[PDB]
Amino acid sequence: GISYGRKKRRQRRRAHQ
RNA sequence: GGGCAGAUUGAGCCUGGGAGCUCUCUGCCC
Repeated sequence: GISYGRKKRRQRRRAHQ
């Protein structure tokens, strides 16, 4: 902990199909 | 598609200072 240079995770994201 | 939670003892980026961003996997919810 006590650090930076990251964000909250995701479920899924966009794609071509 | 999106949110919330878990993997940075998963990958990448910019920056002096992220309540930061891109990218992937899993669970729950819409």
